[PDB]
Amino acid sequence: PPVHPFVAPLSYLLGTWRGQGEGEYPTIPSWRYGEEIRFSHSGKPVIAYTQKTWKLESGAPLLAESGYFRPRPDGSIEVVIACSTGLVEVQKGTYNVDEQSIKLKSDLVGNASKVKEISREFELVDGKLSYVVRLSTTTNPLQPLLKAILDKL
Amino acid sequence: PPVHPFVAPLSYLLGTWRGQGEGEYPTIPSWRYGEEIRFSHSGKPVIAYTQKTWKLESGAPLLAESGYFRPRPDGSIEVVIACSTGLVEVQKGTYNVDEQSIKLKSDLVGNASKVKEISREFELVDGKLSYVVRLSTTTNPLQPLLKAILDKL
Repeated sequence: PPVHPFVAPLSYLLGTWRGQGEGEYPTIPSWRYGEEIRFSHSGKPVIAYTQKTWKLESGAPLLAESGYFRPRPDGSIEVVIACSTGLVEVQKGTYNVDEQSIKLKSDLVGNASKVKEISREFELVDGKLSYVVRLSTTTNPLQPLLKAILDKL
Repeated sequence: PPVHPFVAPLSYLLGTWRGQGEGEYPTIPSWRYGEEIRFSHSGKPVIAYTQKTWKLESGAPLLAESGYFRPRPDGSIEVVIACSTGLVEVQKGTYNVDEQSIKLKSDLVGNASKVKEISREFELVDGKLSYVVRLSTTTNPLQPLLKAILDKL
């Protein structure tokens, strides 16, 4: 199907991406992971998102998440994500065509009592997809949790 | 990877399913759809769920959803789902090994102001996957919305 007009400004996402990331948080010693993301569509004003992570040495699976990105022509966007850990997120924010960036903050995090907010920010940098995930908890204000850079396949 | 012990009681789900369903609700004239569901895993105590629907005549895409099922050996289960419409669900309930059934009700429905609760109930019937989705809204109590039967491929 053709790309819906509302998806076309984010057409640079469409495809599969692979790279690696790092996590760290005040309670949690640093760790690294491999990551794959696929963005796809079926002609609707929605981009399907699917993601998985693995251990770098072995390729052993770690976690997975999936959901849907819903951009609108005013530059607004909402994103819904379900995670293999048992959390859900409703993310809302904006995308910027000139910067090839997407900036999201949670309206809601479901099923995760200690986690309060999650933000997710993407940027295309020299054709690579970079992001930062930030997380707050009851006692820790919003701050970096995950960062990754992925090459387009 | 081997099937995790917590997933093994639900191993009958694993695979791809295709069939058809029907929707109806007091505000909403009946409609029909084709449906495909895949359940998969990667050796963790989680089953990945992915679903799509289409128009019966043409195969034109309708909607999609995806998420994760997390069964536990006490018979409890939680399910998280993100939908292409922009909703999320946290579903909790039980599974019954003798009946090959799964009964879920939402703890949370996110990003959908009029929708209050969703329940989802699955049953294996003569090797086919059947479900019923029920929905409440502010003014309509919980009642059937969707029902479908799918054959295992």
